[PDB]
Amino acid sequence: MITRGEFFMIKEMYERGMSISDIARELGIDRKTVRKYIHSPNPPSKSKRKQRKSKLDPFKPYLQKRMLEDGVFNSEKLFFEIRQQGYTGGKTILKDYMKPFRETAKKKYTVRYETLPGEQMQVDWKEVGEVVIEGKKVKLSLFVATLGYSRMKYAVFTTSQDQEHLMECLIQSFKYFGGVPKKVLFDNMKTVTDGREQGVVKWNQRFSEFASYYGFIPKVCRPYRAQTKGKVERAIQYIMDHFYVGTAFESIEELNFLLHRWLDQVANRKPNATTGISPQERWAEESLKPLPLKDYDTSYLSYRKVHWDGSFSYKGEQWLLSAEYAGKEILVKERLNGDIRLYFRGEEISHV
Amino acid sequence: ESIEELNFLLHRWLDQVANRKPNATTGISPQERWAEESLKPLPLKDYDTSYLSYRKVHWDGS
Ligand SMILES: [Mg+2]
Repeated sequence: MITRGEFFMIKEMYERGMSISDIARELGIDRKTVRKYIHSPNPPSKSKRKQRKSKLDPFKPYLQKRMLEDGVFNSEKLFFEIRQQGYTGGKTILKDYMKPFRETAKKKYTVRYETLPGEQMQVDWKEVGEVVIEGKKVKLSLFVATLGYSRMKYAVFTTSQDQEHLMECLIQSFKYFGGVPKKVLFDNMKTVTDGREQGVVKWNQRFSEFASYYGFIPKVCRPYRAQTKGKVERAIQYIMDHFYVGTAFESIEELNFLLHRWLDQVANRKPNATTGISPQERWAEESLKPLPLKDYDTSYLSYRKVHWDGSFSYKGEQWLLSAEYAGKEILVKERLNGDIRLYFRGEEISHV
Repeated sequence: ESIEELNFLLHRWLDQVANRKPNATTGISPQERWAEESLKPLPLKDYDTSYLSYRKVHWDGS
């Protein structure tokens, strides 16, 4: 088992012409050993041995059954049990054998990553809570979109977290940043996925079409791990401890106006604590893909029938349609702003 | 402008016309008295002249 260096030295000194016996004398090795190593391929310094029997082998299946069906992980309890069965050794071997079965405590070290310019964006929601806006109880939610390289922040308040609202907020973010990223990171929302099909993710077909339309590649971090999108979560903490702490409002339009003004004043103006530069300069450094001229229409699409007289009803509303549109089927495109339009076989109805 | 160069020329001036400037009363350059003074040998090594300050490392390794 002469080590790498010893074997190299033996072979080299032997090939140099030095006599073998005095080589052995110099290196303090037996002459037979040195001579055998002369005609050897490479330094031998490794011995392979397979596993061997231990004391806790007969009890091992029983302990494994205890762990995997009774959920017992108390080394003292298992030791006391098996001691009656016949075991006589200490607990160290038991702990060593049982350690792999134990759950892996979550780490505390946190890797840091710096995405390339115009290469990544992050999105998330924040359930603000229930408020009485204009005498109406609604569930307010905050949508936050954080750029990855410039740390920009766009935000907007909404009353619902429907796929339509998500897509519209993404449109607003893309317009705000003057382009679309090459990658957009969400969490595992059903408006973007439909579960992990054996490790792989199954994208919602409509959302996949939307992404292919705007060209941005979706990504999802992982189940029950929000660290991977720390930028946007920390931006949420920033906004909810700086803007929505004492600000008072009565209309969501007013709140959104105040939020945009606040962002453009301080949030996207104050230099970041890590990049140490105003986010707008980095934004100017960003290179996002151009937006399409026509935005992906995100509006509720329903089919309704006009009554005999010509009175058409949608939600708690009523219209008066010409007699030619009575008893037929029409399309009611409801934009998220409340602009309802009526269509009949492509044509647009001048609804009264 | 560099204060280091100013101190370099200061050291030259001290060696030239400050430590070799005889006093009117004594009439002898102070260097001779310094030579005859008792300057016990210094330990030949310098006690560390580096700021010592503790810092906690965040769980980010920072
Ligand atoms: Mg979320």
